[PDB]
Amino acid sequence: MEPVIIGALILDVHAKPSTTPISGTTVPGQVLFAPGGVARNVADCIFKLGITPFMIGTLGLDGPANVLLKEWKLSMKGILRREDISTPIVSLVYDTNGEVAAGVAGVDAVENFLTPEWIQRFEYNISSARLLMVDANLSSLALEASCKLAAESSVPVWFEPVSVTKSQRIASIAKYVTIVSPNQDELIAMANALCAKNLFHPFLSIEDMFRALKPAILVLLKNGVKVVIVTLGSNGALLCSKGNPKKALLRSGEVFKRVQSVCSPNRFSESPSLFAMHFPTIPAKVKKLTGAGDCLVGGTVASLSDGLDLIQSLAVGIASAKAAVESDDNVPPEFKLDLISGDAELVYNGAKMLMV
Amino acid sequence: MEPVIIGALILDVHAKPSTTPISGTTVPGQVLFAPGGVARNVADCIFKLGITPFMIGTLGLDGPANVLLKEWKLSMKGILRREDISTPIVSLVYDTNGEVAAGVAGVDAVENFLTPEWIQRFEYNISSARLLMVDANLSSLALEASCKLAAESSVPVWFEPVSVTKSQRIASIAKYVTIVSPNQDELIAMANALCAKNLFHPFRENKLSIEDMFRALKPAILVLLKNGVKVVIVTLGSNGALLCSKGNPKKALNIDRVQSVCSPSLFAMHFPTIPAKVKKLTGAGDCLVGGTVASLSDGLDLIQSLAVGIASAKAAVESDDNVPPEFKLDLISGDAELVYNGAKMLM
Ligand SMILES: Nc1ncnc2c1ncn2[C@@H]1O[C@H](COP(=O)(O)OP(=O)(O)O)[C@@H](O)[C@H]1O
Ligand SMILES: Nc1ncnc2c1ncn2[C@@H]1O[C@H](COP(=O)(O)OP(=O)(O)O)[C@@H](O)[C@H]1O
Ligand SMILES: O=c1[nH]cc([C@@H]2O[C@H](CO)[C@@H](O)[C@H]2O)c(=O)[nH]1
Ligand SMILES: O=c1[nH]cc([C@@H]2O[C@H](CO)[C@@H](O)[C@H]2O)c(=O)[nH]1
Ligand code: NA
Ligand code: NA
Repeated sequence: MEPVIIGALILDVHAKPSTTPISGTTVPGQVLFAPGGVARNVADCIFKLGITPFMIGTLGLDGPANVLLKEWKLSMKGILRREDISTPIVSLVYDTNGEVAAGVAGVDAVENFLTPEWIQRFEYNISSARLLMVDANLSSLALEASCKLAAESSVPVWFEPVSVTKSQRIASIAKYVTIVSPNQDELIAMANALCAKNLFHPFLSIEDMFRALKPAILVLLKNGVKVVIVTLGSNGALLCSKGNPKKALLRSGEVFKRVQSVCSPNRFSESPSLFAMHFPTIPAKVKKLTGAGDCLVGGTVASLSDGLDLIQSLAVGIASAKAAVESDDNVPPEFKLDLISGDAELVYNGAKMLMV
Repeated sequence: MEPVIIGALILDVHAKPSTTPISGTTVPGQVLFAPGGVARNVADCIFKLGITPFMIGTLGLDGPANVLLKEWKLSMKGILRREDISTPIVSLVYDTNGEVAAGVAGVDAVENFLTPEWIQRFEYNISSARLLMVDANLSSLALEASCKLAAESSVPVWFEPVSVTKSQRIASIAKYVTIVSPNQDELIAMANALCAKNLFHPFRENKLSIEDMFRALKPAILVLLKNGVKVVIVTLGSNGALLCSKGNPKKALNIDRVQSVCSPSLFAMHFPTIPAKVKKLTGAGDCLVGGTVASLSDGLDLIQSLAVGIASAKAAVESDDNVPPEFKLDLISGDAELVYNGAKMLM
């Protein structure tokens, strides 16, 4: 009853310039390949926490595909591969402080070839899934078909917004989506999509940052999303939900055990239209920020798959995202459950109710 | 006794966004890979014209190498590959109107790993080569090591200046070098590099008659020749190329179709190019070199060879890649005749 992950496998090109990138010209720097794609990163993170996901995606029969699959240890039954498909490539240029200065995504293969017809071959996997995660590299039609199959079996759906542009694909499926995980910029675009208007604009205290984002969050909840997680980079994450967050969504494995013992379900005092809490992250030595949000998703889905409640699960997601930033890859080579559970407790014990 | 090409194999990444790139996020667009590296491009043109070159270079045992080598169908014997080497990549992000908005080049592996020590492994190939082509991605020590092995066997050396910056590496090897192929800016940098003072100023504004551009550049050209360079080919983009030499330019290689159609002490000649609908300009110069080296390799004189080089570069600009998928030798010999019959003596 594995979680099912649907979306892009992408070959990332990461260009870290040694000096400030200058318009019109090339500067020296470090340029590397890394396995990427939001759905792939999530699946990867889940796997490394000891849960086996089922990946549905598409790849070429080309060089970049060979790179992505070199260390692939998951099933490939769900991956559509054909000679006429061009493996997706993302090109990132960072600034000197590790933020994306410019990024271009060539993900045509996912929009054109990762179709409802392809996804429906795996109707069984989806209906029996503990949870379905779809990323926004999917076409609207692929998203709709996916979410409906999930709903028909009341399988909870996680929508990953991917980027400011693609996040607006929440629009055609919001009533089917259980959880979304945007950053501040994607949240705004998603709210504008669901209002069918450019009402909200992009951009300090945690409290003011929440008050700032609250209307946007409400637009998402009013349109049927049950849980909104807003990731705030080095400031952690907001958890907002329709009603009690624990009550918004085989026997447990080891991830459950350690975390269940130290992140007690009886930690928080005591339903409400808007529930909001802030989760801190942990001091980290940053090597590469890219993909941390994806590991937050994977860590959260892993914990949920293993039976943890949502609040305990997000604490693990944040621990996982910390491990990810402290690595030079999108997803760490490995996870130390020692540090993961320890950090999760740190995050969990530091969490604060917002509307008090 | 194949020509030996030593230099960079680089993976070019071209990212063309559908909307204005926004910081903090990715926008949809097209991202393309293309085989690059000046010396690799040169070998590529040589091979596609039917001459088999020998490549000496360096790559990682990594992902970009895997992609880069997907269509490589030459020997790998001369290529140093190690797990600790990061394959060179140049990554460009364009704006919506097709000009470069941001670029990063990580091509240090060539200088750090393509060492004299590696190059000396192929002393046999270099000494028996009909021609040695080195690009300026090589470290100075690597350039010196390469050029000395050639000179000692009187193998002619072609130096590709690569860029305004790297063109300055000519300074310690100029006496070993037979031919250089700078564009207008690289020529200026090379002359300032060899000169006692930075006398020459770069081009800034209105374009000049070709005979007036030669007089402008002639002192710089003289600096190179006086420092031991035998032949200076200055490429002039849409205006073709200048060929200047010590003594008569009708020089062949000491070795033993176009010849069918192109009938055979400071000399200067202008070679016109051919009207072309440009698709991507980048790397055309590398095919001028490869086309010329191919022709020289097949026994043509320099004047016939440069005409082919210009034909080859015209085909290059009319393609989306650095080097065309193939060469239609029908069309090349045809363009070559045009260029050759169009060549003009200045001095
Ligand atoms: N500098 C950091 N130190 C510690 N944790 C971080 C840092 N940056 C990001 N994280 C963790 O990664 C998560 C995702 O970060 P964010 O940048 O908001 O998402 P995205 O990767 O989608 O842009 C954050 O919620 C936080 O939990
Ligand atoms: N518009 C064009 N049409 C035909 N040939 C061209 C055109 N532009 C450039 N070339 C060929 O490319 C060669 C090198 O171009 P140039 O811009 O001078 O060097 P680089 O490519 O090194 O910058 C020229 O000598 C010319 O033969
Ligand atoms: O349009 C897209 N942009 C960026 C990504 C992925 O985001 C990853 C980091 O979160 C990154 O690996 C990139 O491939 C994508 O899948 N689609
Ligand atoms: O430092 C360098 N930058 C770019 C190139 C190559 O020049 C090619 C075009 O002439 C292009 O393929 C690029 O890779 C190089 O060889 N050294
Ligand atoms: Na990282
Ligand atoms: Na071209």
